[PDB]
Amino acid sequence: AMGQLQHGIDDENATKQTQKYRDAEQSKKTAYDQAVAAAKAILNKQDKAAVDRALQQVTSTKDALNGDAKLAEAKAAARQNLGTLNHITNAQRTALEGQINQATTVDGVNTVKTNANTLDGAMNSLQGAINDKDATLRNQNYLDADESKRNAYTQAVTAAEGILNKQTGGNTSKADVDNALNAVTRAKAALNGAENLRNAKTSATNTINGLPNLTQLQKDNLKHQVEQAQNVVGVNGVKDKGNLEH
Amino acid sequence: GQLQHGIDDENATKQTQKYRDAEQSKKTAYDQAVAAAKAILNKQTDKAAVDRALQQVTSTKDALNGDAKLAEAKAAARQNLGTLNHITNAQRTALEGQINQATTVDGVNTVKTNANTLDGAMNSLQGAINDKDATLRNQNYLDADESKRNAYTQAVTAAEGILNKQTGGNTSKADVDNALNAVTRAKAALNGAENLRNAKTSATNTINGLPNLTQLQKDNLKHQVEQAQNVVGVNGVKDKGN
Repeated sequence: AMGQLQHGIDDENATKQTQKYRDAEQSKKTAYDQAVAAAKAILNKQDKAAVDRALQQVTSTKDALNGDAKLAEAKAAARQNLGTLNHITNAQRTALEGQINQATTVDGVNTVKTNANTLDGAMNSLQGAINDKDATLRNQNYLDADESKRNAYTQAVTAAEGILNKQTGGNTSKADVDNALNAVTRAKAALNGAENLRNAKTSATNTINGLPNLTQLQKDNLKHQVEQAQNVVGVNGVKDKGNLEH
Repeated sequence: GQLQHGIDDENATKQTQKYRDAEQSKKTAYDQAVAAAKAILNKQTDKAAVDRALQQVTSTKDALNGDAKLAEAKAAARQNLGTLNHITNAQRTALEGQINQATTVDGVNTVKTNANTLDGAMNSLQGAINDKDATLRNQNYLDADESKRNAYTQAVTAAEGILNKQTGGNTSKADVDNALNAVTRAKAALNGAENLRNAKTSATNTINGLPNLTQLQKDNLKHQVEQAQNVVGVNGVKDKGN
């Protein structure tokens, strides 16, 4: 079998380039490597039985390489983990599931498992950023916010909801999810209804105080009405009432 | 003013390990707190909202737990290190030092990975000399060239010195492998078997030609030659030629 042994030696580099070897357990990779080295030495010496024992060991350690078995295990682990991500959309899930099935190395799988958790984490964040959507919309801070600001917020959440919908949401990327998240955060933190009301009450109060058609107590009444107003239009309604008073 | 400080201090915060190794949620919570802070600042012409925003940048920042993550990785690494049984006390001590010096979570995990692969190489090296006694008392070794026997004995002894948990030094993974390759190559190099066959053939030829015996008195000495079990044996029958 002299030739078979030479074959085992020739196939070393090739075998070492394979995933079966690459991801095999260290000890198995080493045993194979040591068998090849042993074979070379034995082949050099030329106890024909020595050549066969050498061949047997190269063939045995090689078959023992279990990188492929380790790949199946890794993929199994990834699929198990993927199913625990409650925030990614179906489209995102199938893409990940696909990348898991398409992965050729243990490192690739884990990398896919890593991106899946990151993406889910981001989706979770985007979901949290808009969990107070309805409440924010009914609040005076949103309602009396500059129209451009109110529109920016409604838009942000709209986009967010589209990305979030598990049934129709596409395979949005991590970068876009983050872009969507920032959109909601900054748009919401921009709502200035609270500030518009404070300024509204100030200008309305100062304007009333300076009106020529009002007695002082009439100004007090109106000023108090401004004080109790809960929103901008409420304030301006009082101011107008003051301008028509005679 | 206090809020802009917390904002202009975001990057000097993202460089730190406490941020980089913090949980994803903790990191984003911080980034978004800053994003909001800027916007909340832009809507000013509600100073409380400026405090609330301040409180959030500070709260989220202090929440960053990259430092705890590191301490966790270290504990894990040390725990795993204590489960290895083949690295030498010297290597173990060196590994512990590496765990202490590490400054990032990935740095710690790399030490754990190296520790395990080292322990593996060590175990493989041990397995390489398990058949030492058997080899030493075998004809393939005994009749092997002087230089080849030395190579195997040098490689084995060197390996045993590397393997002793109590006396072995802090041998690197690569050096463990070289030592391993030396034993394997040296043992496979033993040519006592070849020397014997070379001697039988050499003796047989000498036989076939020595002028003072008989096709009949030495067709059988050749037989004795072929039946010898070692080099001295072949040599033993040979002088039965002069």
